[PDB]
Amino acid sequence: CPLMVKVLDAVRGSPAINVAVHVFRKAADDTWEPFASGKTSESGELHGLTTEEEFVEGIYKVEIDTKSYWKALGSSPFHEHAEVVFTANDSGPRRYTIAALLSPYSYSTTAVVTN
Amino acid sequence: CPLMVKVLDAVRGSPAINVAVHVFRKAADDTWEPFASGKTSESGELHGLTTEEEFVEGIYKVEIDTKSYWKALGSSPFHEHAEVVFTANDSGPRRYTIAALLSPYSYSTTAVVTNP
Amino acid sequence: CPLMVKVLDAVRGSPAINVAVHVFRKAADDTWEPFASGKTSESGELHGLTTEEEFVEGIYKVEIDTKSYWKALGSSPFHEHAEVVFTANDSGPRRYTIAALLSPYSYSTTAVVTNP
Amino acid sequence: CPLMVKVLDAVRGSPAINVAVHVFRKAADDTWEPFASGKTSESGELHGLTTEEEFVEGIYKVEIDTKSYWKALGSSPFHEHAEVVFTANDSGPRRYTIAALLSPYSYSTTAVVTN
Ligand SMILES: O=C(O)C1(c2ccc(-c3ccc(Cl)c(Cl)c3)c(F)c2)CC1
Ligand SMILES: O=C(O)C1(c2ccc(-c3ccc(Cl)c(Cl)c3)c(F)c2)CC1
Repeated sequence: CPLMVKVLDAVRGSPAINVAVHVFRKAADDTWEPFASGKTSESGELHGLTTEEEFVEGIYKVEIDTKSYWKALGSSPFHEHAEVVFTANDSGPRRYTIAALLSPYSYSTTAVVTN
Repeated sequence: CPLMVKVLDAVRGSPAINVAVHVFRKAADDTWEPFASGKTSESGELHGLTTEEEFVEGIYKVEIDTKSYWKALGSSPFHEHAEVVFTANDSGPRRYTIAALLSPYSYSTTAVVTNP
Repeated sequence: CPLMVKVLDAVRGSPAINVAVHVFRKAADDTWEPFASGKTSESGELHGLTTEEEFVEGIYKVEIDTKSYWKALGSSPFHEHAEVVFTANDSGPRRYTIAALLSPYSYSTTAVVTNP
Repeated sequence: CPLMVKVLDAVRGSPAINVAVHVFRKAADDTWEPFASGKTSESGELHGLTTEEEFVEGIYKVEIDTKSYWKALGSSPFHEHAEVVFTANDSGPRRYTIAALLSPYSYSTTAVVTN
């Protein structure tokens, strides 16, 4: 599993459950091409987005649908979504985790790149 | 000044100086139109992006050019940039500050919104 | 002003106002001695904690009273407080800003250090 | 496992490995009483600190030895350590994860409290 996403909620102190996540890859013409998608689990995690075969080097965008998340909780949020854009490079380690911590007016994100 | 950006550097314990910032506004046709740009000062602050008159209601994208910042420091970072996308001024004019904290493999951003 | 604190609120998208801050200094006997205290203003900023003369070399603890802040807003938070502990002025006088971002179950803090 | 700690490194984009962590419980006289300790694993995680039996309600402090961590990497850090102080309450969910993201002049921490 080369690409995982984990999302936490800083207001409730819990995983962010049932958040839609869409991943895109940058195409040669500079447009965003759909690549993978899913909803986070009870543990705030999304696995099995892709295989090693399909996950080639390039620029990827992970879009997290935070607006729908907050509204479903009755909270008015600031952002239209949260977007994480990065380069996958074969020289570095091969397993990528994109982790995000959400609040209504703020978010933080880090990368954990292993083995 | 209705739209400001302030950026700090978590590795140096200092303001993030000379960070390029580009702002876009979603157009009636649904693509990103260039709206304003600038770079942070020695205090890590960017003022004078726009005016009250020109900063009308819309969906704005503030793109903080984190990769160019780290690369100019000779460091290889993870992200291409940090984007903050939000609806602005839909309840009348407000003043917005986007505050950010940068590390090579992480960033945090928050918004400070003032005014009736 | 050689020691300042600035605090933002991630839930309201605003400065964190009326946050109590207590600073302690480790004493020759190795316990925490009270050093200074204050509360943040409407801009989320706390100035005037100490003076250049009194802010000598040592190990300082800046305790940001996050629980009292959230409880005064009628919210039940997780942490008792946020502590930032650091050696100061060991290479001569510097100016320090401790910047923090608060949510009910999370906080972030960073330091900005200026001067030769 | 009622109490877990997970530590990440924002400079390298990796787990924070082999970081000493000491947990204390507040005693009736307001002093900090040693409770549990360990070093984070290859995945930045520390498990098996305590049992449900010993983990009673009260105030706890999780001290992370970040200074030693950064110095072992050749980096001069700002903090003497990172401390996370919180109340364990039986009314809320029963599994606590304390997560921390480290940089030399900064750290962030959140709580993930589940089932
Ligand atoms: O398996 C992981 O990576 C976990 C994790 C631990 C810490 C965080 C976290 C902690 C702090 C910040 Cl600022 C950010 Cl962006 C992320 C996170 F999002 C996830 C423990 C769940
Ligand atoms: O002018 C402000 O608002 C200041 C400020 C204070 C705190 C931060 C800060 C502190 C922590 C985080 Cl996680 C974030 Cl995203 C921002 C910040 F970026 C800037 C004091 C400089």
